[PDB]
Amino acid sequence: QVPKLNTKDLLTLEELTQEEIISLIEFAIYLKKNKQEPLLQGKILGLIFDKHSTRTRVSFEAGMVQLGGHGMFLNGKEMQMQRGETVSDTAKVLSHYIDGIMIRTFSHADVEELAKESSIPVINGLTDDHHPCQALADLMTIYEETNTFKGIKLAYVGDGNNVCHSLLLASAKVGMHMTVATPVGYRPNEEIVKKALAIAKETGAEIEILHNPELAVNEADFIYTDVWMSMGQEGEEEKYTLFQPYQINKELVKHAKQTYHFLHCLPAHREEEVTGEIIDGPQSIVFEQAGNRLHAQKALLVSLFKN
Amino acid sequence: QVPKLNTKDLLTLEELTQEEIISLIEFAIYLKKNKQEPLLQGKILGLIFDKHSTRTRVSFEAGMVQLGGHGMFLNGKEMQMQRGETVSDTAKVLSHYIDGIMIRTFSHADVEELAKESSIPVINGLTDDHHPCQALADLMTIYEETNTFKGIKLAYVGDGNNVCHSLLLASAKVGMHMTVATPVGYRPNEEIVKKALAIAKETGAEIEILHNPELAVNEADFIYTDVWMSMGQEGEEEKYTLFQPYQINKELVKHAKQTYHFLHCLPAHREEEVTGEIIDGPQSIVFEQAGNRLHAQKALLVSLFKN
Amino acid sequence: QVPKLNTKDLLTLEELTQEEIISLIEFAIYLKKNKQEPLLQGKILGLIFDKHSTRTRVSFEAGMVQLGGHGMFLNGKEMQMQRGETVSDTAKVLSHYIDGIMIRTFSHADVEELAKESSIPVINGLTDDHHPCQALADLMTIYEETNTFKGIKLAYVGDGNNVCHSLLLASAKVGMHMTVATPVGYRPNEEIVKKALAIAKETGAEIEILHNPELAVNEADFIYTDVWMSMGQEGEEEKYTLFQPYQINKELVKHAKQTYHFLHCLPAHREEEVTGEIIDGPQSIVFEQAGNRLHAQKALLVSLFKN
Ligand SMILES: CCC[C@H](N)C(=O)O
Ligand SMILES: CCC[C@H](N)C(=O)O
Ligand SMILES: CCC[C@H](N)C(=O)O
Ligand SMILES: [Cl-]
Ligand SMILES: [Cl-]
Ligand SMILES: [Cl-]
Ligand SMILES: [Cl-]
Ligand SMILES: [Cl-]
Repeated sequence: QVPKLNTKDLLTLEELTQEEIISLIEFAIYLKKNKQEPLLQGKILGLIFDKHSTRTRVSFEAGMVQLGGHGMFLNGKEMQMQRGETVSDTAKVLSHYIDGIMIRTFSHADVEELAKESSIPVINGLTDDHHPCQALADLMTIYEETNTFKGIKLAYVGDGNNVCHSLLLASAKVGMHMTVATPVGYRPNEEIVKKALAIAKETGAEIEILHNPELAVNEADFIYTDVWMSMGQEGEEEKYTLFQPYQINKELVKHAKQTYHFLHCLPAHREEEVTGEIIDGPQSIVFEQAGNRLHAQKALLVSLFKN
Repeated sequence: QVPKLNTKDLLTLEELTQEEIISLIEFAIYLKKNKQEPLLQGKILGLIFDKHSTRTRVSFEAGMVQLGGHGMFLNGKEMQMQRGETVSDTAKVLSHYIDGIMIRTFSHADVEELAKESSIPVINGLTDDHHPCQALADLMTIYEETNTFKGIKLAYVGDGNNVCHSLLLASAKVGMHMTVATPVGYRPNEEIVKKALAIAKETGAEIEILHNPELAVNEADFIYTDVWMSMGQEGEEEKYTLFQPYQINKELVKHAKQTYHFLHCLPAHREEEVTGEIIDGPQSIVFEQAGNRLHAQKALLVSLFKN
Repeated sequence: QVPKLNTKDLLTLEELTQEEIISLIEFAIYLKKNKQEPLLQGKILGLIFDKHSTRTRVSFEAGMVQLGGHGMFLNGKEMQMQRGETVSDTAKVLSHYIDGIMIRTFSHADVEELAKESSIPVINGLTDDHHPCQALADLMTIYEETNTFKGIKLAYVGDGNNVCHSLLLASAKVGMHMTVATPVGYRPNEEIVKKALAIAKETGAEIEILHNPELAVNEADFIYTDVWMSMGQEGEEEKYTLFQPYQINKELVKHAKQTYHFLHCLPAHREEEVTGEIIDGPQSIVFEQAGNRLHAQKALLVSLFKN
C-alpha cells in the first residue's frame, strides 16, 4: 500500500505529518527488503543541480531507474535560467515535458517559487537552508536500529546549517529528543528553531540548542556532524579556529552512551569535523546511512507521483 | 500512419514539401491526443549541445523516452570536437553507436557537414542561422487555433535571426501570410528571404519584409517576437537601445486584430522584447507553444527513424 | 557461452589470461553479428569522466542500453571528489546505488583505489598510464582482418603513452609481434615494457622498443599512431621539434607491407601525427576500429557483470 500524502512537494518536512513520515519510513523499509517492481514505469524526474553532488545525484537517478522510470540530469549551467529565464517560466515549460523535478540550489526561495509555479511535484535535493531528503533517510537509519523514536536522543555537534535545520524539524516531527551544539556565531537559524520547538510541543520531543558539545552529547544514542564549510558559505579563516572544540573525536564521544552510533551526511573531511578513528570505527553507520538515501527517496517518489 | 518523408535529415525545412509539413502537424496532433506507444523502442538519439537550452534539451529527451527510446545528452564541452576533432570524424564514429543525432551549435555549415558525413539522421536543434523544429511546433500551435493556414497573417517583430528565418520558410511552405519588421541594419538574411519568396510563389503566401513595426502587425492574427541578443551574439550591447521601438507592448498590439495571439519561442526577457503585461496576459499562448515542441518533434522523430 | 573471467575489474589487461582475451574477442564478434538481447537488463553502469571523450563516452552508454541496461554519465567536475571527498568514500556509497563503474581520469592510482574499495566492477576508460579497452578493441579489429595473431607484426610509431602501453600488454598477451618507435625522451614506461617482455616470454611475442621509425615499420602488417600531446600532458615546446621525424606519411608507410592497414585510436590531428593521405586513404581502418569499441566493450561488460 503506497502512503498517501497531503502535499504535492517536499521542500522542508514541515509539509508532512508525523503519521506520514512514519508511513514513508515503513514503505522505504519494505522497498529495501523486497524485489524491485516498476511502480514508476515511464515517469521522468528532472534533476536540476546548481551545486556539487555524489549521493543525491546518483541515488535519485538510480531510484527512478529501479522503479522503471528515468532521471534526467540538468546541470544548471546549461539551462536558460543562466541567461536570465525566470524560475516561473522554467516551471511552466518543464511541466509540459516531464513528471517531477528534484532541485538542488542555493536560494530556498527559488525552490519555493519553482514548486508554486509547477503543476508537477518538486523535491528539494538541498538548499542553503534545508536538506529534507537527507533527514528522512537519517530517520529511517535511526529507526532500523531502534524500532522507535520514543526515548531516543540525537545530538548534532557542528555548524548550524541546512542539515542541522532538517534534523531539527525531523526530530520534532517524530517526537525524538535532539540537542544541538554549535560555536558562538554559528547557531541554527532562529526561525527554524522556533518552528521545531512549536512542533515539539505537540509530539513530546525535547529540542535544546546549546554551545557546550560535551553537555549536548551526554547520554546520546546518536552523534551527528557535518562539514564546517558548506557549499553555500563564504570562507572565514577564523571559523576553523572556533570550530576546533566541536570536532567529533574519542574524547567527545565518551560522554555519550557506550552503545551510541555515529552519523554524518557526507561528504566528510577526516581530521576536521570528525577523526578517522570515529568515522571508520565500530560505532559508525555512515555508509548504511548513505545507502538509505536510495530507499527513503524511492518511497517519497512513489508517494508523490501517485497524487 | 506515419508520414513518409523524402529526406534523411532536418536542417532547415527546405527539405520538406508542403504536404509533408501538413502531414507532420496532423501526426503531432494525433500523438498529442493518444496513448503513448513505443514506436522507437531501443533507438538512441544523441543530443549534442554547444549552447544553453531548456526546452530543446528536455523536450527531445522526453520525446524519445515517451516513444520507448533514449536520449543521450552530449555537452559539446566534453566532446573531442572541443579539442579539434573534425565534424566528419565525429559523424563517422557516432554512426557506429547510435541511431540519430540532434545538434545545437553556432555554425550552420557544421550541421550540414555532420548530416553529409553521418549515415544516421541528423536534426538541427538550432544554429546561428536556422531553428526549424521551433517553427514546425509554431505551425502546429497556429493550426490548433485556426484550423487552416489560408488567410492567416503572422507578424514577426524583432531581430532578423534564426527564428525569423525558420518562420519565413515555414510560412512560405504552408501558404501563410507573414510580415517581418526589424530595425535598419538587422534584416533577415537576403538569401533566405529569396528562398522564402520563391517557395511563396507556389503556395500563395504573401511574405513582406519591412522596418515599421506598427505597419507589420496591422490586422495580424499572431504577433511573434524573440530576444534581441541571441546566443550567437553577446558582444553586441548597442542593440538594446536600437531595438526599443520593436518591443511588443500594449501600444503596438492594439494595431493587430482584437483576436490576435502572442507567440515567443522562449526564453523571454520581460521589459525588453516583450512586456510582462503582454506575455502574461490573456492573448499569450507561449506555454502551449512550448509544449508543442514535444509533440511536433515526436512526429518528426518517428518519421525520420521510419526511413 | 559468456566468457568466464577471473577478475572483478579491468584496469590494465594484465588481469586477463591469453585464453580470456581470445574468448572476449570471439564473443565480441558474435555480439557484432547477432541480434541484440537484453543480457544486462536493469543494470546501471556509472560513467565517471574527468577528461574529454567522444568514443568512450558514447560507446559505453550505447552498449549498456543495447543490452537492456543503463549508462549514467557523471562529470567529475560535479562529484564531491572535487571538494575533497575520498575515492574510498565514493566507492563505498556508489556500490549501494549502481552495478558497475567505468572511470576515465588522470591518476591511475585513483582507479586502482576505486577498484579496491568498490564491491562492484570497475573498468578503466583511460588513465594517464593505460587505455585497456582501446587495445582490446584493437585486437578485435586486427583479428577480423587476419583471423590469427601468429606471425602478425604491429608497429606503433609515436609517443610512449597510455595507448602504447596498452598495445604492448595486448600484443604480448596474444603472442603478436610488436615494435615501437618513439623519439628520444619519450619511450614507453620501462616498468610496463618489462611486464610486456615477461608476458611475451610465455606467449612467443617479439616486443622491440626502438628509436628509428623506418626500422620499426619494416614489413609491418599494421601501423598505429596517436596524438603527440595527450590529455594528461603539458609537454615542452621542444617536444614538437623531436617528433618531426615520426609522422605517419607516404614516405614512412612504403617500408611496411603493401597490404598493411593503418590504425589510430582517435581523435586524430591530420597533418600532424598522420597525413590526411594516410588516415583517409585506402589502407586506413580507423572507423571500423572505432566501431569495435562498442562490441568489444559489450563483451567485457557482459562477462564482468556475470562474474
Ligand atoms: C550534503 C552537503 C551538506 C553540507 N551542509 C553542504 O551544504 O555543503
Ligand atoms: C531559442 C533561442 C532563440 C534565440 N534567437 C537564440 O538563438 O538565442
Ligand atoms: C583516447 C586519447 C588517447 C591519447 N593518448 C590521450 O590520452 O589523450
Ligand atoms: Cl550553505
Ligand atoms: Cl556503515
Ligand atoms: Cl499558454
Ligand atoms: Cl596523458
Ligand atoms: Cl574504416
